[PDB]
Amino acid sequence: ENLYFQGMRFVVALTGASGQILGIRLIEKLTELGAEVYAVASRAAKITLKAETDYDEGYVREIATKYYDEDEIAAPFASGSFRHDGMAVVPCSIKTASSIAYGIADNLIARAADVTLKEKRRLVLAIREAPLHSGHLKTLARLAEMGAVIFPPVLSFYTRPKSVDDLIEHTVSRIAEQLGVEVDYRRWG
Amino acid sequence: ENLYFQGMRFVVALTGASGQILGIRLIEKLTELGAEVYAVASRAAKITLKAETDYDEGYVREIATKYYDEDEIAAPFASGSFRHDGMAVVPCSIKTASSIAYGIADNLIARAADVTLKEKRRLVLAIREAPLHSGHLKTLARLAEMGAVIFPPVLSFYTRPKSVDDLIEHTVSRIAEQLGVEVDYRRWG
Amino acid sequence: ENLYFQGMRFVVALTGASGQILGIRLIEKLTELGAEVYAVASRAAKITLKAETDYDEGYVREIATKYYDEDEIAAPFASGSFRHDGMAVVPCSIKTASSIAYGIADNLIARAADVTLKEKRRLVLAIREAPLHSGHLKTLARLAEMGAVIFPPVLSFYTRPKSVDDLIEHTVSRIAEQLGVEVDYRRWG
Amino acid sequence: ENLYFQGMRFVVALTGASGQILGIRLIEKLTELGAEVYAVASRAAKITLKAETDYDEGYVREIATKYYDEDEIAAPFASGSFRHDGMAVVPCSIKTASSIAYGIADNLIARAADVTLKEKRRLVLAIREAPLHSGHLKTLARLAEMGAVIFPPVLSFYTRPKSVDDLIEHTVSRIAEQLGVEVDYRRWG
Amino acid sequence: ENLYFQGMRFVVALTGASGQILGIRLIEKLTELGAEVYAVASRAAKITLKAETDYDEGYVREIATKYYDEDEIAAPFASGSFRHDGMAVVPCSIKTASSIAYGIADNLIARAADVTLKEKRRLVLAIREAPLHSGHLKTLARLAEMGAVIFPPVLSFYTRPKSVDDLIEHTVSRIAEQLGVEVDYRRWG
Amino acid sequence: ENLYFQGMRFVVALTGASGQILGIRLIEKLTELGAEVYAVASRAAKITLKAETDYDEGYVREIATKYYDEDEIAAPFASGSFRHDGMAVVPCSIKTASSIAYGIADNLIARAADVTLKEKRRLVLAIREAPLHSGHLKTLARLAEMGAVIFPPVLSFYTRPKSVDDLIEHTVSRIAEQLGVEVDYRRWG
Amino acid sequence: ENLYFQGMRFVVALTGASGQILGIRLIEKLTELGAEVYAVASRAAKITLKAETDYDEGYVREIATKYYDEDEIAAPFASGSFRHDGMAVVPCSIKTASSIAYGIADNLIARAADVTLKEKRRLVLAIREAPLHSGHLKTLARLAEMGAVIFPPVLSFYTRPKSVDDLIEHTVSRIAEQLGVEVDYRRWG
Amino acid sequence: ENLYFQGMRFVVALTGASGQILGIRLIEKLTELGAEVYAVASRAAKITLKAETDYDEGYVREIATKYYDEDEIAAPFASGSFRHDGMAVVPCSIKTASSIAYGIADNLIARAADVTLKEKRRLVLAIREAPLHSGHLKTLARLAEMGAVIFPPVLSFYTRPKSVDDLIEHTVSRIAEQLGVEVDYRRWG
Amino acid sequence: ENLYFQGMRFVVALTGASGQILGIRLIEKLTELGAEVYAVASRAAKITLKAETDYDEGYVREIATKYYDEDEIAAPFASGSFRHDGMAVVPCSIKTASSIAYGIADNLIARAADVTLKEKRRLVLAIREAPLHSGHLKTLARLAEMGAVIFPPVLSFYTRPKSVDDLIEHTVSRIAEQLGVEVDYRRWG
Ligand SMILES: Cc1cc2nc3c(=O)[nH]c(=O)nc-3n(C[C@H](O)[C@H](O)[C@H](O)COP(=O)(O)O)c2cc1C
Ligand SMILES: Cc1cc2nc3c(=O)[nH]c(=O)nc-3n(C[C@H](O)[C@H](O)[C@H](O)COP(=O)(O)O)c2cc1C
Ligand SMILES: Cc1cc2nc3c(=O)[nH]c(=O)nc-3n(C[C@H](O)[C@H](O)[C@H](O)COP(=O)(O)O)c2cc1C
Ligand SMILES: Cc1cc2nc3c(=O)[nH]c(=O)nc-3n(C[C@H](O)[C@H](O)[C@H](O)COP(=O)(O)O)c2cc1C
Ligand SMILES: Cc1cc2nc3c(=O)[nH]c(=O)nc-3n(C[C@H](O)[C@H](O)[C@H](O)COP(=O)(O)O)c2cc1C
Ligand SMILES: Cc1cc2nc3c(=O)[nH]c(=O)nc-3n(C[C@H](O)[C@H](O)[C@H](O)COP(=O)(O)O)c2cc1C
Ligand SMILES: Cc1cc2nc3c(=O)[nH]c(=O)nc-3n(C[C@H](O)[C@H](O)[C@H](O)COP(=O)(O)O)c2cc1C
Ligand SMILES: Cc1cc2nc3c(=O)[nH]c(=O)nc-3n(C[C@H](O)[C@H](O)[C@H](O)COP(=O)(O)O)c2cc1C
Ligand SMILES: Cc1cc2nc3c(=O)[nH]c(=O)nc-3n(C[C@H](O)[C@H](O)[C@H](O)COP(=O)(O)O)c2cc1C
Repeated sequence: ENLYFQGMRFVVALTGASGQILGIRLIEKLTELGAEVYAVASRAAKITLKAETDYDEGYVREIATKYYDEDEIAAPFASGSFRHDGMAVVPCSIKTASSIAYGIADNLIARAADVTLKEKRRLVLAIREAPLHSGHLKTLARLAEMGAVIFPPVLSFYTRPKSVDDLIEHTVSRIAEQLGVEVDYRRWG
Repeated sequence: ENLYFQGMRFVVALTGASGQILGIRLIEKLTELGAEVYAVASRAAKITLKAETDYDEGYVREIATKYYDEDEIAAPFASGSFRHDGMAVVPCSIKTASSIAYGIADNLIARAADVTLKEKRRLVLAIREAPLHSGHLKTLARLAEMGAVIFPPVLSFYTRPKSVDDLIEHTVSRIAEQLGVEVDYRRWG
Repeated sequence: ENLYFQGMRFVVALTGASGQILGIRLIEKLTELGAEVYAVASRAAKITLKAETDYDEGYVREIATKYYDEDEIAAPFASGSFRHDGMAVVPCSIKTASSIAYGIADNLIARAADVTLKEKRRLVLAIREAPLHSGHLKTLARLAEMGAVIFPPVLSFYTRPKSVDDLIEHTVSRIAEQLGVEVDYRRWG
Repeated sequence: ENLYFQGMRFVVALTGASGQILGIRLIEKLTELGAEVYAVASRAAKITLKAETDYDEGYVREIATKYYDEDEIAAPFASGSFRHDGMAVVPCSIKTASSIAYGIADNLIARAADVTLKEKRRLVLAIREAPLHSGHLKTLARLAEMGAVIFPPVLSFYTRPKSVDDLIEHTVSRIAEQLGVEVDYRRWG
Repeated sequence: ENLYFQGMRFVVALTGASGQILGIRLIEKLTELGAEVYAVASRAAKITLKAETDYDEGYVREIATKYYDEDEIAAPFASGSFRHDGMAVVPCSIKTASSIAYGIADNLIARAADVTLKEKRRLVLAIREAPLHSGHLKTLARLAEMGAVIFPPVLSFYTRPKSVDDLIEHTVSRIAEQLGVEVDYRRWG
Repeated sequence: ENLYFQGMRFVVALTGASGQILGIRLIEKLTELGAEVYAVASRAAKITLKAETDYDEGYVREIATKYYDEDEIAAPFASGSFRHDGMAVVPCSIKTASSIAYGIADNLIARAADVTLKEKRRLVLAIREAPLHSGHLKTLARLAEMGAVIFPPVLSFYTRPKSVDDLIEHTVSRIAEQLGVEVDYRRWG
Repeated sequence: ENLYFQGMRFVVALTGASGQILGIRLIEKLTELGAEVYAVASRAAKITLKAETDYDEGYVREIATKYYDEDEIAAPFASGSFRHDGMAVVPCSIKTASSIAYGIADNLIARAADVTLKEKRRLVLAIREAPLHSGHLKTLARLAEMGAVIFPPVLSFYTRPKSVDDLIEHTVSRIAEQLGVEVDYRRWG
Repeated sequence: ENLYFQGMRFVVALTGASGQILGIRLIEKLTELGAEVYAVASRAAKITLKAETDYDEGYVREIATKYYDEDEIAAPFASGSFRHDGMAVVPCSIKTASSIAYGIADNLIARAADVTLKEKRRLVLAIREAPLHSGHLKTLARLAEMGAVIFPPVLSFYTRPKSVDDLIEHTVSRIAEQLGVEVDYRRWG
Repeated sequence: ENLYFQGMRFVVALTGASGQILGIRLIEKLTELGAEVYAVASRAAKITLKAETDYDEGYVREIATKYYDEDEIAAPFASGSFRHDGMAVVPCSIKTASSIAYGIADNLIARAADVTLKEKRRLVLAIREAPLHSGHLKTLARLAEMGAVIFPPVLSFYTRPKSVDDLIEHTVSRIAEQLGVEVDYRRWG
């Protein structure tokens, strides 16, 4: 659609929080619109996928432009000299959000996110946990100060959703807008 | 069920964030289990109810034990000497979360929440906004330091939800647990 | 007495905290001593007056030099170019203290207090709440840093009070001293 | 009444702030309701008692379950291994509040309060001073962060008090509620 | 004894700090008193056990109600919806204390502790290191702000210990009291 | 041994925390190795010595090179112009740690420690308390920022201790190493 | 001279820092100019006077308008209701500066200074210590935020001093100017 | 040269940042001068060595006095009781710098560095990343507060370098000076 | 005396604060004891020398080992690779203290001091100003955190000084001790 003309490419990482379908649908949306997606899924994300979905273990690799596991710490986007247009961690665990906040860049996901931030590229973190305690909130404040977009994947009813897929589509569209993507979807305005 | 034997009573306030159904279902759940619910809905919550639901304007007053509008600043739970077992603001707007954080206690909802906090009673805030920027996060950190439970009403898939109502039931059950209620529902453990 | 020779004039505002009699008696004291008092009472202060006293709704307007309601946001002392010798908010609610602290200057009382502070004139806040939680205390610290006098209207027994009016007289005299007024009363020294 | 069935026991300490009668009446109230009270009065509290009351120097020892002077630094509740249900310092001087805040635990009162806090037992401080300056407020914020209840013994008029004893009864009842005591008294609700 | 009547269950985790015997004895104590103990031992804790004790590698699994290794990140208490009465990390390394403080929830121990904290359940950390430098102290302050009990397992002589086992019994009893357990042992009061 | 050749001299102070034997054994160790020890014991330390040991009240004075009581505020090491090689407070109460942190230098122990710090000499504080709450931790952070060594006297099992004296020897040796003393003892390396 | 016409009265306290002559000369200067001086000397100040001067122990009492010892905690200026024009602590120890900063108001000097500050009267602290470490500096910053004048009694040579008394006269004159006194002395302008 | 006479021994760790040659040359320099070097290389450092050099995988083990892999968490210098003269992490990744800062001491390198810091031994971190964002800078500030030397391995031209090896020699010499080594090299003075 | 055997060399800088004689006497003392002194005097220090002394404009250059003016920004000790044993700024103006604190290293004095600090060499700042306001105190706190010794050149009377030169000798001796110099002088101990 409107992402191949400028030839966009995004990093999308899935981590071990509930909501694997959100990252899968975001990858599907971005590639449909003509962007390249470099995808990574952590070991805990693969465990969560099995726990809460019926997706095949290879589906993310199949729909991505290029696929990396989390120990591929020499992947191209582990260096700031590799150009890309934004990274999303969807869904984002506390563990990965915190690893990014504090620089515990011990796998490809945290390192790629740190590289995204240091180069002042867009980073969107769909951080799923509730409640959030004071330590979580201090971590999210630090991430916001570092430039990350903090996007709790909250329930939203103002678009009159009728199915689970309706909720997923709204949240995925909203996350895509944080990457600079001008997605078409049902807005309040 | 297990809330009339100790004769629990809770304050539940609805504010002008998306997710009116979450507060309505929480009231329905708490009263079914035998607790008294003193309910309040802000003017913006009434506007949101009309925008995103088909509920009658009088439904919350009908299902509550006692109902107050937001300008009833002399309601019983506006004083710390009135005993109750916890307050939930569901859904909670940034405006009401921030008013509580900083003491702008200019209506019954913010005052009742401030009274809840100063008496070290339980306060649960189902704060719905995304993204959250650094000012939001500093406000939520302040609320957490004041003792509030910060509960973004996030999408949750580990209970294999099949309908919108499934998601609402999970989130409402989880919020109820933050009030000390031992609700029966589908848990990960 | 000793306030007309220099022709003092003070702003006294009553807000919706318990202790309306403290502000009424402060106005009575300041005018007896020959100062002009520009008075304002909030809507919640009028409600509290009815709840806890037998005072007529017009008494404050009757005893003041000039009277304003809280929506008179163009009153003379809403601008820093109007000269006066100090403002007291007695009693002061958390809502009004916090509105001043954080600049939510949405009525005449909060704006007049902000104007008092920015011009480095004396502002005394008789803040009545107990307990005070950590958010309250951070707000009061901010007000103190901005230059306000923080005067919780505490019980005081060292003057051997024999009636409620004895306690009111001590506290009102002490608040008056924070305005620079050399009131005559029973001191420890 | 409702404190012997669970066999409650509280520590009540009186310090050298005005309002000795508040601590005396709190001890009287707690023992009437069937709790044990372990009482301590500082040397400055004994001086204040003589200055502002006609109480005998031995009255607190007479009404307490067990009495300690402030240099009894080996009293049972100086160790966290001694069980009790809460401590109140009523009235609480700036000196004792600050000693607790900063760990200057140089007498039984400050040590017992520090032990109360480190064991996450309830501590209520009826801190009497006005004005409070920025150093006081930073100290009270620290105490609140450590878990203490900060209860300035403010004038309260919403129960229509007709005598000094009416004010004392309200404030003492409210302080008792901060210890978890379900006292019977005239409430706003 | 007094923990089966309410059917208590606790999480006890052992990490790679010196003092493995403290966690083993805590498990033994809690189960003797009739509580269920869900135990976890990290890989470094197993190494320390071999270095400083003669315990069999399977003893903790034998005495626990249910046993998990640290990579069992889908254990029941990894979700806040699983009910339990408190978690203790005994002994607690700097690595695990810090992982909890900052949200590096990369194994079952840190995740279970984070879940304990976000649900405002009791968490006791028997943090063993000396000296503690300024970074350690900032971490422990953050944990305390998040609600954890910070229990350095210090030498204690006021119970006149005559053997190493006497010291272990005192410290284990004191840690148990931080879980709300009313253990019987030799107290100063 | 290796402390008389450079003619070392240390200040060792005992305060009213449990673990008097730790300070006694540290004095014995330092003098055996040929250093001079200027010792001080607070009044609360003398009370603790009687409570938890069978030591004579004069033993510390007997084993020290020179002995001072805590009110000897003009002792030589109360001035920075007196040269010495380090001070240890063993055991160190919260009261004395906090007095040093905040400058409440009201006896010889706190003043000597403040003089040690301002001259950038070594100060080691064997701070014994558990739990430590957030106020304690903020105090210890301040002390660490001022340059003090923070040494909670924790249980240590990696040297396979078989008696209480084994634990004391390890902890005393470790504290001695913080003074720059190259003590001979059983190390992990 | 120019202090009796408005009938000034000051509190001057001497504490146990070197420079007793500075406080003695300040008292002499203020009374010569016609002000009343209420003087207090701590026990450590009396010890320092004997150590570094030949002054009689009764001289300060002789030259003061009224004299108090430090345990006269009921002196008139221990209450904010007693009027005076400023307090100076000259010389000021770290112990007394810190006691004021943190509210350890355990003698007349610290309490009178706290009362001076809470009433927004002038307080000048001639704080003598060198070096000042980071804890000292944080304390002095807190005092400055509370409104105190921080006056290290530094050597000054721009008035070409020829004797010790010349230095004392300059420093005492400069301290007097911080009390609002328009002393006549040799200025740079 | 001048490091065997006092028999120095250093820990040198290589982590997965660019600049493996800097750590290799530092080891070569320290051993040439007669010090013992205990070396450790992380898994990511071994990957970087292969990516950017032609060094054999066994070279670091060959030139070191003793060699450890990063999972040897029981190596001698993992305990503070093992004596050494300083540790350098050269080059130092953000991941390892941050792990040290925040106490995520999950391998030998981070633990050895934490042990170095808690014993107030010298730690030099040759932290290589650019840009550094605000989270990195807050981490480096924390490390500096903990006592670490923060040494970005910057280009330096004032010694007129003519080859890459000239730059390496300057930077390695400068890092060696931070360990207290008096290396001979071309200085500006 | 005891500074040539190890061949000490110090940087001594004079800035435009009163007390030029303190720096002159420090240079004289250090060279008498056999150290080399590299001296620098700012333009404002030369102006102050003329204003308050009769010293020739060339005296500092005459007594120094090597002399530099403040614009000699390429002097040897402007680089960290030049070895020296400590720097003193005596007397130190607010301008130069603040320039060092905040890195405004725009002349040789501020740069040499910054180089001293970054190499963790000793820096002593004889900061002369009174009063010190909150901005000064925040600056001095920052300098202390950076490792500088903060030495206000305060009047000291405990050595019974009889002349101005007696005071200078005490203060200069004390400053010399902060450089690690074991000067012989009249001490309290
Ligand atoms: C079924 C399941 C669901 C989980 N959901 C969350 C979650 O929603 N949020 C979270 O912070 N952690 C969650 N966790 C725990 C994380 O998976 C765990 O912290 C893991 O170490 C994260 O690692 P990663 O960020 O590298 O994928 C979940 C674990 C499981 C087994
Ligand atoms: C349809 C609709 C949906 C809204 N949803 C949110 C929301 O989800 N979160 C939020 O902070 N504000 C939301 N707002 C804006 C708030 O209603 C607005 O800030 C209002 O002043 C809140 O007032 P209240 O907290 O007193 O109800 C919404 C407004 C409308 C009209
Ligand atoms: C009878 C009554 C007494 C009240 N007392 C207090 C009080 O003492 N302190 C307080 O913060 N709020 C008190 N409130 C709540 C305030 O009136 C409420 O926050 C209001 O919005 C304050 O608005 P105002 O500051 O503009 O007058 C009271 C309310 C009522 C009805
Ligand atoms: C008559 C009298 C009343 C006092 N009232 C107060 C007070 O209300 N608040 C306060 O902080 N100090 C007050 N003080 C001063 C304290 O008694 C003084 O700070 C004392 O050291 C407190 O010690 P304590 O806390 O150990 O009892 C009063 C003193 C006197 C003589
Ligand atoms: C014998 C031995 C004893 C140890 N003792 C401690 C200790 O007391 N405190 C600490 O923080 N680390 C200690 N460590 C290091 C930790 O085991 C190391 O940081 C490890 O990564 C902790 O991981 P864990 O918390 O997941 O068990 C010790 C290591 C060994 C081999
Ligand atoms: C038997 C006994 C043991 C004590 N143990 C401790 C302790 O371990 N830690 C502590 O902070 N205070 C302890 N205290 C309380 C202190 O002794 C008390 O705070 C005292 O004022 C400390 O004063 P000092 O530091 O001047 O010796 C103990 C008191 C007693 C009677
Ligand atoms: C001769 C002598 C001189 C002293 N000089 C100082 C000093 O200059 N600054 C300081 O902080 N303490 C000094 N002290 C220590 C204080 O006197 C000690 O901290 C005392 O407790 C202060 O108590 P005060 O403030 O109540 O007088 C000195 C002590 C002595 C014996
Ligand atoms: C070729 C290569 C070069 C790297 N360079 C750096 C670097 O210069 N700085 C950095 O922080 N991370 C760098 N990384 C990423 C780290 O290796 C990664 O964060 C790793 O987890 C660090 O682990 P370690 O500190 O345990 O060695 C690099 C990775 C690769 C593959
Ligand atoms: C006679 C005289 C004395 C001065 N004394 C001081 C002083 O004691 N403290 C201070 O901060 N500034 C003092 N100043 C002002 C400084 O000289 C001025 O801030 C100057 O810019 C400092 O520059 P420098 O640090 O590079 O020498 C004095 C100025 C003059 C003319």
